Amino acid sequence: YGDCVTDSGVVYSVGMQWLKTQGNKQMLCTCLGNGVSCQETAVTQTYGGNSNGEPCVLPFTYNGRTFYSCTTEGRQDGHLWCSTTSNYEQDQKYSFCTDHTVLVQTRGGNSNGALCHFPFLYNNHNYTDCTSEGRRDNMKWCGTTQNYDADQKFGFCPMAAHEEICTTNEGVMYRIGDQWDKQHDMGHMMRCTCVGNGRGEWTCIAYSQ
Ligand SMILES: *[C@@H]1O[C@H](CO)[C@@H](O)[C@H](O)[C@H]1NC(C)=O
Repeated sequence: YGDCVTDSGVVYSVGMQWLKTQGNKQMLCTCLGNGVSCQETAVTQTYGGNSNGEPCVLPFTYNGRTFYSCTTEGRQDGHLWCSTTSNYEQDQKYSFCTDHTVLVQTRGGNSNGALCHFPFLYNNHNYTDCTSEGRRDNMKWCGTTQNYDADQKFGFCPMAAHEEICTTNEGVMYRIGDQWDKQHDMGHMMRCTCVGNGRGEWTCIAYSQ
């Protein structure tokens, strides 16, 4: 009885959830505190729209905000929808959603990539979406348990592909396609490119001496 420990050695608190991939299927794993339980995840059905059924692209940005699942935002009739690109302004295609399943995989923080738990409780308030509250930074984060005040387990919410970020070792933030360069006498030179791939990924080229 206690927190879960994956085969890989990763550690999840009781009541946390994460995503595991078994074969061609995506599983939703929960820590029972008695063990674990994984269940196939549902794929949100898309229909109609100007995409004509094109699958969601999550997260995506609309109206200068980031959405981690379908929304009724901007709809008068309360339909659920999702853009079919990470950037709904540049491009402008969307489609309708049948269900409102919400799975937000975090990165960084102290929750080993658990899902956002909604709602989570911070400063005695229940949040049904990621937030920047308490952050001078303005990065979006979610509680990975139902109560942050008590548990204090958090993660960083995703960013639309086009808005992804790579952070330098010293901490500076770069966007996709940006290049980071370090020069050490030319004897050693290294250039890195911010690819992101959801994981703030760098791909680098270096020479030796
Ligand atoms: C937050 O949600 C939890 C769910 O268990 C509930 O117990 C609590 O009353 C809620 N607090 C607020 C601010 O509504």
